Amino acid sequence: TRRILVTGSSRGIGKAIALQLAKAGFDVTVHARSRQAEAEQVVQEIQALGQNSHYLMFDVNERQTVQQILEQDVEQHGGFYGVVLNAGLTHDGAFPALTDQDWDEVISTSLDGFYNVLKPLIMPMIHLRKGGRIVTLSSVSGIMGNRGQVNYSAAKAGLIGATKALALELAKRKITVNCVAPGLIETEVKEHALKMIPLQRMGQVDEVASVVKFLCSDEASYVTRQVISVNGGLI
Amino acid sequence: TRRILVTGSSRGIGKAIALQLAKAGFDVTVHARSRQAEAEQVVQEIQALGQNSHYLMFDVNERQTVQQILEQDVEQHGGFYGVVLNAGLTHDGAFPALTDQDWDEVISTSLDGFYNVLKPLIMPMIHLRKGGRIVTLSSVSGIMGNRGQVNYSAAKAGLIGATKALALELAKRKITVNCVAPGLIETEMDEVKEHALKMIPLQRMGQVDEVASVVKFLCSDEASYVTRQVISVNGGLI
Amino acid sequence: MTRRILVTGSSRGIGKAIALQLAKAGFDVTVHARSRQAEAEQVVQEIQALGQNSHYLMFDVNERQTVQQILEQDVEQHGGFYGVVLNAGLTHDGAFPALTDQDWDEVISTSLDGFYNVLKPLIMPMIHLRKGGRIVTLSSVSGIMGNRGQVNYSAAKAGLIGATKALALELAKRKITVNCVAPGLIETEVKEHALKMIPLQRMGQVDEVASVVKFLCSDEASYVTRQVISVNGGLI
Amino acid sequence: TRRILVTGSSRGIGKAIALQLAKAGFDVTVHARSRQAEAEQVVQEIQALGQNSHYLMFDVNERQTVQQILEQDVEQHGGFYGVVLNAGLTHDGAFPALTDQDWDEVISTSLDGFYNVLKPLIMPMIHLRKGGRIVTLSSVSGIMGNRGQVNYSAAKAGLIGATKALALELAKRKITVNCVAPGLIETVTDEVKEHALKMIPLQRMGQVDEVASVVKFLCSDEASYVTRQVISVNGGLI
Ligand SMILES: NC(=O)C1=CN([C@@H]2O[C@H](COP(=O)(O)OP(=O)(O)OC[C@H]3O[C@@H](n4cnc5c(N)ncnc54)[C@H](OP(=O)(O)O)[C@@H]3O)[C@@H](O)[C@H]2O)C=CC1
Ligand SMILES: NC(=O)C1=CN([C@@H]2O[C@H](COP(=O)(O)OP(=O)(O)OC[C@H]3O[C@@H](n4cnc5c(N)ncnc54)[C@H](OP(=O)(O)O)[C@@H]3O)[C@@H](O)[C@H]2O)C=CC1
Repeated sequence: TRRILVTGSSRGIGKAIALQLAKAGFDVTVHARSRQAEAEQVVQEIQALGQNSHYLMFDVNERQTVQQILEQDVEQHGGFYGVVLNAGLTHDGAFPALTDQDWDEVISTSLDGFYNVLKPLIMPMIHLRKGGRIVTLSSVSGIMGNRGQVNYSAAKAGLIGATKALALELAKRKITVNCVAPGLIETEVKEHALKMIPLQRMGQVDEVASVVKFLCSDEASYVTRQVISVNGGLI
Repeated sequence: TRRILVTGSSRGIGKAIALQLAKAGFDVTVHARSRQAEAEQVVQEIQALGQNSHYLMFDVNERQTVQQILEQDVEQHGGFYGVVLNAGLTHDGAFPALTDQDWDEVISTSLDGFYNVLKPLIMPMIHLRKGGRIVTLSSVSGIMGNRGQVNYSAAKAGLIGATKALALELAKRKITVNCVAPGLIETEMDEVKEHALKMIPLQRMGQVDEVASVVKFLCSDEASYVTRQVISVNGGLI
Repeated sequence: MTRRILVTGSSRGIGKAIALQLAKAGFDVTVHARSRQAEAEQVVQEIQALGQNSHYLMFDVNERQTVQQILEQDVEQHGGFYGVVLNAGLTHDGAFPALTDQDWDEVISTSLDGFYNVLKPLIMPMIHLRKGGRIVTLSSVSGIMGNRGQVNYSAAKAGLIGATKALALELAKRKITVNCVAPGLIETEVKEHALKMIPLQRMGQVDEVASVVKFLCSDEASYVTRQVISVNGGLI
Repeated sequence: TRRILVTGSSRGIGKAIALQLAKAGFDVTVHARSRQAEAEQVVQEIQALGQNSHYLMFDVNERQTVQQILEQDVEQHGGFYGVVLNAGLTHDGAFPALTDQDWDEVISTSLDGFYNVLKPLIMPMIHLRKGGRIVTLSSVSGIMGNRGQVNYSAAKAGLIGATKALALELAKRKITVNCVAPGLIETVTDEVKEHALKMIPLQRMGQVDEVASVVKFLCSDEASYVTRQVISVNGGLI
């Protein structure tokens, strides 16, 4: 059974992605950085849906640790057919007010996390000889920029550049590589949503997960190199 | 049962869209300009799947005829929950070589067609009080341009602008409005297969169902937060 | 002989500012208007006082055969145009259900019929100069992103972008660059809405748009083609 | 006189930018990582053009060293009115074949370089109370991605997002912030020349001044309503 890894799937959008993929019939490996009990709960819910699941715990920034965990996981359970890079991080503030840690942790969590998670997994995916699916989670801010988020905008835009480049490299292997860029998602804010978003509301996590689930499906086999915005018309 | 009109659904991409929407559980109205026998065949295939279906024949450029046919159809069968504007036209040629007919017929079929079909249908859709779905079919050419296709590029680009603007107007009524922009799709048919191997990252033309599946997803209840978008289904071309 | 540029809709507004800047850059500039002949002649006088040759042409860009006859005769008398700026445009705003047939048709055709009707008689005279060339279309932020009450105008301005990009591909081998300038909200004749919605907190001035067109028409912009350049104060 | 810092301006695109800005009437501070003699030659050319100039030497990745050099320079010569961030590095290779150094050096040179150079300079620019100009140099690869360049594409795409976000924060100060994305620029074998002939609509690589002229326009007073933009100078590539 084809297996998909979803980073940051203990709660929020990542959890909703993991559950939709399980309902689609994929085996789903859960992941979290520190919330082991939440990850275990999602694992139980996936197993209740009739699919195999377990969790892995790592900070996507710990390069050598992520490699050891993923290589051991692929040896024990086979290569991943799909990977969803969902875990991200914000440290908001005006650009001259950002600290070094504000900047570095935000950039690396996205861009080093891309390298650290996917580099060990590309050849095991290719070796399944059945195509594959990679989906990254960016943001409206990675497309357009946002005040107080020069670091987050850079990180999520860089994720887009990496995703499009990787799509070109993996296309001949029938592996599609796409990005989903959510808008404002519910995880006086309702008044801002009423005023600024054409649909007049924040998105729900399943409205994002549905797009990821579609891209991971066999039906989406001619969609690659794309950034798909799920943002209620914001841009 | 929610009903969806698919223009140009007698064959090709539009037929695949129509069959996929029927399989998702929509009643589907088939449309063609002149190929009535193929339209009748698609209607029968949709009926055989367990959904209601009939066909409408019109040229989308005949503004007053289209209005009369659609108003009578809505009177008889209720408002459309969805409209997929798939019917299109090319007349390729270098810009100095294009004739008036080459230019006018390509621009109008996309832009007159958008107006002529949607204008009679907006209020019947809103009156359903359950949201709605509008999907237009553009092209990679409407995003980036293409040699020999200044007319088609303008026509398909103009469809993107109209789609995005209408998305803004209809969002408060829970009607999403999106565009699907295919790349090179195999609709039938050695040179064009080698051209696909070199130019397209996936190294092949797309199949009609690979376009129809994206349209089907956008028409589904699960795509309720996607609007104002151009979704490219092009094998990585751009 | 001096390179000559046609600016449609240059009797007033953005098109006038474009014509004056192109004259100051040393082009001969031909002024055009649909009906405001007195204003066209005043722009011609200013271009002449600026030191360049100028005259005006009057036509509705939708009158395909009349446009063809006027442009053919003008090129016969004065030579091919090195540049063409398609600036003249038209809005008929309103919610989509409120638009009349005329609201829709006049807006679509003024941009897309105008593109075809003005450029078809001029492309070969431009190519036959054998010195490259410049074509610039005026779109809008609405043609990129859409705007409420402007389904017709967004379609018209987005269609212009597609035409521009495709023609850039066809003409690149002749060293004719083809680009689009997409202004945001420009002051030509609300002020509080500008302060709230535009990062620069103000409307643009006509010369801020004209400066981009002038730059694209310059010899220095020889490697820029197929582009949509937004002049919008940060709006998108 | 308004002063502009151009990073990596001892040769190539950066040198062409520095010279064009001096001819436009700006004082221009040259920069290089190690090529000290080349930097001094550019300084002398700018002085001969009639503007004030000197050079600064640093690796944009050396965060605290850059901060100390720039703080001292602003102390001695005043805040910069403009900054042109020309800081990039490639380490090409198939993605699963990239080393840690291939990845990290490319990401950091662009994104650490943005932070390390611009953070010390934002407040001194604002304190001029005269507006300002920031231009970053990206690449067509940062817009569409490129095979063998997952690292460079991510680096150059991250620069675009940082630039757009910073444009939003500084717009109220009349500081415009824009990105220039060159295509293939002649900075050449027979193979490279032939690949330019076929991929690029203009059928040639760009020259350094064709890029510098766009930077120079953006830095001019006339470009005062252009901000948050990525302007591609690529011969029609995309
Ligand atoms: N095929 C491709 O590679 C690509 C296609 N597209 C777009 O996808 C859509 C479908 O592509 P394709 O499958 O080629 O279908 P076509 O674009 O070939 O149009 C075929 C359908 O449109 C109908 N049609 C054509 N002109 C009119 C008109 N004036 N009034 C009413 N109906 C009309 C035809 O009716 P009849 O059967 O009676 O002739 C037929 O049902 C089009 O919008 C096309 O531009 C975009 C990118 C690539
Ligand atoms: N002003 C703004 O805020 C913005 C404008 N734009 C675009 O910039 C361009 C100029 O804008 P603006 O300065 O407002 O001027 P307009 O767009 O109102 O066009 C005015 C000029 O176009 C001419 N014109 C109008 N219709 C026709 C026609 N059918 N045939 C021939 N000439 C015609 C007028 O001629 P006469 O003088 O005889 O009437 C006048 O010279 C347009 O393309 C517009 O869409 C885009 C974004 C914002």
